[PDB]
Amino acid sequence: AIDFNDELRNRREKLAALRQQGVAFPNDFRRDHTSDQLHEEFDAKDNQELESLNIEVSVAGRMMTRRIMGKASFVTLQDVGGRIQLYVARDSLPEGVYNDQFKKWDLGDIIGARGTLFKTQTGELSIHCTELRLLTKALRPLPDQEVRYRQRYLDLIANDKSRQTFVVRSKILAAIRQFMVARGFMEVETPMMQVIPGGASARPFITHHNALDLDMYLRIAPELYLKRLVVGGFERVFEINRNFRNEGISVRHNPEFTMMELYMAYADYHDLIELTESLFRTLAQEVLGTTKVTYGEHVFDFGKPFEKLTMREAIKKYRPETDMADLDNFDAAKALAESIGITVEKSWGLGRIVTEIFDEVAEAHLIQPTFITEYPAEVSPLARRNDVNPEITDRFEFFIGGREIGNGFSELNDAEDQAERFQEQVNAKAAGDDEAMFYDEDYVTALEYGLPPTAGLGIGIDRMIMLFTNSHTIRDVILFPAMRP
Amino acid sequence: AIDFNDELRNRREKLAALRQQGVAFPNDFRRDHTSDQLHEEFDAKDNQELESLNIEVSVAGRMMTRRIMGKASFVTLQDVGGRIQLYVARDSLPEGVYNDQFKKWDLGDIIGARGTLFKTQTGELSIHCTELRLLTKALRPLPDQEVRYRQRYLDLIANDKSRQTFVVRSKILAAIRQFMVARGFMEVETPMMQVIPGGASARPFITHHNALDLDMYLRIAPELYLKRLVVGGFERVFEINRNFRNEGISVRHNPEFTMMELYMAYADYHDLIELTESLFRTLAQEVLGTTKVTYGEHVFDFGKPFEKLTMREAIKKYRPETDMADLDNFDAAKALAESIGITVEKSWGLGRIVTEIFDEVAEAHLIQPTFITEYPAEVSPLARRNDVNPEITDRFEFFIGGREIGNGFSELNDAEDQAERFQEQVNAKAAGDDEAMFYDEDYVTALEYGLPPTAGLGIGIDRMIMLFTNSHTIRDVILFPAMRP
Ligand SMILES: NCCCC[C@H](N)C(=O)OP(=O)(O)OC[C@H]1O[C@@H](n2cnc3c(N)ncnc32)[C@H](O)[C@@H]1O
Ligand SMILES: NCCCC[C@H](N)C(=O)OP(=O)(O)OC[C@H]1O[C@@H](n2cnc3c(N)ncnc32)[C@H](O)[C@@H]1O
Ligand SMILES: [Mg+2]
Ligand SMILES: [Mg+2]
Ligand SMILES: [Mg+2]
Ligand SMILES: [Mg+2]
Repeated sequence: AIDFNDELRNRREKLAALRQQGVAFPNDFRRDHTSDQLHEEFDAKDNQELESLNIEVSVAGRMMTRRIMGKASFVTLQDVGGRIQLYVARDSLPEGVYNDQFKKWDLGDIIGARGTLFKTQTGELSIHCTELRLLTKALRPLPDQEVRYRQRYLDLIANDKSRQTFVVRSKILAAIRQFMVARGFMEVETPMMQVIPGGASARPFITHHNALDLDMYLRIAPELYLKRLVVGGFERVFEINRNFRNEGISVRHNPEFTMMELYMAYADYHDLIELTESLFRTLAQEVLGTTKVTYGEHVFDFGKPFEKLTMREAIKKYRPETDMADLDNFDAAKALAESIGITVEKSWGLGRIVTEIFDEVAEAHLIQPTFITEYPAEVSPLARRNDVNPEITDRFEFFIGGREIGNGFSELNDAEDQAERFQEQVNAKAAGDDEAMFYDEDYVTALEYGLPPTAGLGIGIDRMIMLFTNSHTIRDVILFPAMRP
Repeated sequence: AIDFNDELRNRREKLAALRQQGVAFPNDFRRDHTSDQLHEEFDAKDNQELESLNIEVSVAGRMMTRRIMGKASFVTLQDVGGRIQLYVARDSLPEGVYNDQFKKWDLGDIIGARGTLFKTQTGELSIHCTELRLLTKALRPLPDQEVRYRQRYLDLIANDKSRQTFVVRSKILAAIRQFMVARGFMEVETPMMQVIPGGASARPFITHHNALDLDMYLRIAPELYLKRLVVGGFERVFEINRNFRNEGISVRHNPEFTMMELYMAYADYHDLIELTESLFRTLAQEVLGTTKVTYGEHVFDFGKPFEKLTMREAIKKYRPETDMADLDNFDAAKALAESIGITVEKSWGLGRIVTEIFDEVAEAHLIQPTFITEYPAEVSPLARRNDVNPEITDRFEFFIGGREIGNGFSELNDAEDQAERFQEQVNAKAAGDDEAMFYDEDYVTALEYGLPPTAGLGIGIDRMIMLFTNSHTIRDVILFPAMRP
């Protein structure tokens, strides 16, 4: 109870003393190795080899553990690469350092050491220090379960599993880029501030540009800009960045999240299906070392094709007692939708009701990688219309672990059609749909100049990261998740 | 005048006819080569070689030019890789395609072709088409000078110099990542929505999260979060992404811009100076093929060290008649500052006035790569204090072409100091400074756990891109610059 305040007081007092000696917070010590480097290169060498090699190195990091055994101590130093042992002895360090300094430091203190590599009796790689310094005094001792999110640095200091998750996140993003670039895609940066937000259906965040006394929105999706670039000739473009949606936080939703949108001209959604499957197989193989990924109580084989069902097949499969004819009648569908708990809004049409039914009925059940095709036109204002059935579009979404991971389709490059669909979206917003799209005249204009047949795909990067790190909340894969005040 | 409307009407009529024949906008044609690929691989081969090689390829792109010479025509097809010639002959294509289709198409129309490679009499690489299709009908004919920005797709279709600039932008970003990763830096993604914006001095954009009924700000800088990660153990982190500042548009300012922030523990600003110099030399060499870069009427030698001056030396050098003692007296400095047109705000202190003087006096003159050191503490709330002179911090900024390209310093890891500086910033905001920082208690807390000595650097990526593409307005290096309504 009070022992914590004694720790705080003790640290402030030790700092006070440092301040009296000179500059309390230096910036002079330089290391030449991180723990991981030392282990990779020297773990396989026995004390004999290391003795003759007589290799001196310099490291720096947090003092995680310290066992003072008189004239000698053993310390665990933790740096960006992991942990390495330090052998701190009174007679190995400059006169007085051991007793007048080292013993006065505290766990959590950032220290720097220079010494010779050797292996302990236990066979561990250790550094027999010849120099040791206190670089940063930690004023607080080393660390609900929401603390991990409110103070992610504490979580990173304490849990190696958490660190590994974020390190893997970086590996995945770098691997996606390498994968995309390998396919001739060029990464671009489109606006995140837009006067007319679009490219998706979501409530946007609105802000105001004082200089132009202009109200603007954080983008909910870069889609409309990326397709403008395809019209401009950048036929293989992709963007991996934030998108913002003024919607509530959840185990799969963060107000700001990372999405990858990619567009390749002269391709349709089938090409995107192949790309998605190869992307996941590549990432699993590349990042995890295997195509079979364990997630919760499941195992996803990214080495086998994703399952593929039309939206209706998924509805029928997960609610077998459904009279499929009900999805063809607005009243029947509205009734069905309502019977299962969906509040049917005045603005919704049959296509929207059917999609909502699909959401309620099947989504949570798509545990194994699944592609859901034949999305109704009503809910796909930017998707190419299907040649045989105008009421649906050449669009799909894919799910893994019961969550939507991506959304892709053959793009709508029919300007007149696009204009009309934007009008419907405007009507819908007038009819109450707060997520309906804004009319984007310049976008239509761009299509009038000619957009090559194209296939676009958006993938929720955070959700994707969850599947590769066995995380069951988006909060575990975003360094600083949105937290409630 | 009316000729444009005749073009529009003609295109709509041709489309109408396509609609009558079936699906006007297909998505079926697939290419296997882009123009650049064909040129790289076959430009060096004469018609003899190509004849015997009898290589068939498929391309797709915009019909830029068409010369109908009776039973044969010559077309310039432009795709993501550039341009390639098409030899379109009546008897080389399926019956009727040439006359009933090809001749009816219009420049700007997206077409696809499949044919054998050969070289024209002029020695140009061309494709003797055997199949040719209209993929997308262009309803508008091929394209103030602000149009390039309002309809960047038109600019990209029309000007290859503009395309090359953006292609180079992508190359530069990819090269920065490769450079950073080569140095063990890990790329992270920190929030772009923050309840307490910080890390810089700027008027932020504010928005509202309905779900949490919480007012939030678009980040002006990720600095405070990146340093939290360093405390957490990610000792070499960097982020390259948007930052938003509610400030006016300029030839060097966009409300949203790309900045790279990097932090490496156990390093000081001198280490950042080396990193910056190597980064520019590497990028020039790597991306431009030479370390000497032509920019406007100048040539920057990124193969030679940047010039380095303290802020005062730059002031003295560019306003030689300045009595340097004036910078040591608030009243004298205020007078000096005002005498040169700077409106000195009530909140400003000596350090701020001196910095403003430097800005007015020297900034525009730093044409050749220059590092400006010794920034006053008052204007550097997050920078490590200098050991000898507490009134200045171990901070620098670097300029090229008379514009600030980067800002870096040894980081302030003295929690108590940081808290006090935040208080001063709060006082300043209370005294009228609309750009002063907010107090960030959690940030201070993070520092209390111990931030290793660190050196951080922020570089304006867009401004950097300008120097490598001879662009003289930021508007030329951002695909969709903020435009006035
Ligand atoms: N032209 C083809 C379509 C391209 C993508 C489309 N413009 C688009 O925006 O498509 P959406 O489906 O809107 O979103 C894409 C994916 O983003 C994830 N996602 C969406 N909201 C999210 C949130 N709040 N938190 C975390 N992740 C979230 C999902 O994986 C989604 O599939
Ligand atoms: N701890 C070390 C400091 C790290 C960087 C610091 N947090 C930072 O934010 O530092 P600033 O200096 O605020 O901005 C960095 C660079 O951004 C560019 N810039 C700033 N505003 C811009 C605008 N409106 N348009 C385009 N570019 C702009 C500049 O190159 C600047 O140097
Ligand atoms: Mg959603
Ligand atoms: Mg969706
Ligand atoms: Mg500025
Ligand atoms: Mg600055």
